[PDB]
Amino acid sequence: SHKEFTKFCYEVYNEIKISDKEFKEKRAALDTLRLCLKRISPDAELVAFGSLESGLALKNSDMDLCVLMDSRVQSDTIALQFYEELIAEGFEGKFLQRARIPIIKLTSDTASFQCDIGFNNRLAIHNTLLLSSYTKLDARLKPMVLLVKHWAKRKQINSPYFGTLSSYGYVLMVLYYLIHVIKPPVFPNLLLSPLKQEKIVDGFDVGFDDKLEDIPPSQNYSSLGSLLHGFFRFYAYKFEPREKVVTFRRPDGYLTKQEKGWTRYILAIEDPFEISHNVGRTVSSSGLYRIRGEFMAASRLLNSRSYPIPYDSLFEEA
Ligand SMILES: Nc1ncnc2c1ncn2[C@@H]1O[C@H](COP(=O)(O)OP(=O)(O)OP(=O)(O)O)C[C@H]1O
Ligand SMILES: [Mg+2]
Repeated sequence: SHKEFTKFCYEVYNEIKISDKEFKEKRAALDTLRLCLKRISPDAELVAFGSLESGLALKNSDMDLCVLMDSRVQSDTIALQFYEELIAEGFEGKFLQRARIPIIKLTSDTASFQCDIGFNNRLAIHNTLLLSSYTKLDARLKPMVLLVKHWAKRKQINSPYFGTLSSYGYVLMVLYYLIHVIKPPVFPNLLLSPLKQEKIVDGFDVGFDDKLEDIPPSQNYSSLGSLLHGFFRFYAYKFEPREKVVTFRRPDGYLTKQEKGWTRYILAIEDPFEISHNVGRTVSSSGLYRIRGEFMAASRLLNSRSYPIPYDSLFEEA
């Protein structure tokens, strides 16, 4: 059904997606950051990943960048040189190193410009390649993702530091639903494709079928509204968070926490490429309770027999 909800979903979609204005400003910011990188290292290369790159950006979007360079170069050395140029060129931020990983976090621009810079973070590039490819495979993914991220933020269930889930996690929960749950599938599993060639980067297989022009279109013709209602329905009522693991490495999407050795693991989502990383590791016990509760409320709302049926409340701050 869901005809007026679809129309509603597209209306909200258009108000929340990054404007061309902002996209173009972010892209100018990246060009500026590249010239600073040139000035101190000619061979190093500054790449974008996540939201802006994959086209899943809300308004007021943060920026995820990665410096690529020769692995035989010490990454802290050029990281500090790059940091020193950024201060000098007028950006404000922090230089930190977590374990062996040097990071630059920019916060302003002498209001707020917010942008992270990783060094040789080759795996994030691939994570974004996968999601970029899926975005190009079916036009319904992008608005679906943006609405789910919008909903998660309004429900205070999108805070990794406070026991809930990252946006990337929610994206994977969407993809997982569209690949291994909905029937017919909205997408195939590009990682398990017969056509997939292996590609090892930093010890993980990041290969997937990227011959995108060869794939038959989805045989699922559900409106954006049905998909969304399906998605909320599945995580509210059907998915089992204590036993099961969100995965992209099984043909049938079945994976138990025990096989994986994942008895923190209150919510378990196996990264598609870094399969040793639980994307939902930040999820606390109280976090998960609020996440499920919101999933259920979303379902209850979209079932509602009332008139007027208040779809707006889907995005009211909980
Ligand atoms: N929890 C995580 N574990 C491993 N990698 C992550 C995690 N969160 C983010 N990343 C990496 O950074 C990329 C996107 O990060 P993130 O900002 O959470 O999502 P997003 O697409 O930017 O949504 P936003 O609009 O930024 O909230 C994807 C992945 O390579
Ligand atoms: Mg981001």
